[PDB]
Amino acid sequence: LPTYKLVVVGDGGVGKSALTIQFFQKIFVPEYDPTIEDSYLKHTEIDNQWAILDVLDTAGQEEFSAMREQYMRTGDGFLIVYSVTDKASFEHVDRFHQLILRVKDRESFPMILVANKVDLMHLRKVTRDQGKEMATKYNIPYIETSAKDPPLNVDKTFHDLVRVIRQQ
Ligand SMILES: Nc1nc2c(ncn2[C@@H]2O[C@H](COP(=O)(O)OP(=O)(O)NP(=O)(O)O)[C@@H](O)[C@H]2O)c(=O)[nH]1
Ligand SMILES: [Mg+2]
Repeated sequence: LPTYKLVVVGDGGVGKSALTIQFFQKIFVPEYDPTIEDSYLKHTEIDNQWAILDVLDTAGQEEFSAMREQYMRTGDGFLIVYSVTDKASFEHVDRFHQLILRVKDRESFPMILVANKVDLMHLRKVTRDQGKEMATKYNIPYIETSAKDPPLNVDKTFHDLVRVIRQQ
């Protein structure tokens, strides 16, 4: 019974924990801020095939973390998340991409570029074409999400990484 180790990375504040908790626990809690990384594990059915999804919500803190390096090293696919209301997080997407391809020592590896917080329409600084242009440049899928209820593409984001892994 296959296990897909997934890693969520991206700048501080982009929604990594929000997206993750929305996926597993089906909730949005504005006040929830975990300082340290959490992992999560659930059976899940993607296109009629069950899998265990084993997901790390990375915490981007400066200190060394044993768990985090394990997941980075053994991970099957990454979600690279930025926030559409934080232009810096989008500029810093290159850091993450580059980081993932070194740890893995590969030319490509299963990733999705995740443009989050698209409910905050009046604060949107990164446009849809900008994000798609950048997806294209790395040749990886682009998806827009919102962890907030009712969420958008949160389930699809996770299943789509699995899909990417599977059909690779
Ligand atoms: N409206 C809206 N708020 C969101 C969305 N995703 C996250 N937020 C909010 O934005 C803030 C930062 O969320 P958080 O999930 O902790 O970000 P993070 O990526 O885990 N940052 P860190 O690296 O510090 O853990 C929180 O207030 C959270 O409620 C979203 O899609 N829409
Ligand atoms: Mg977090």
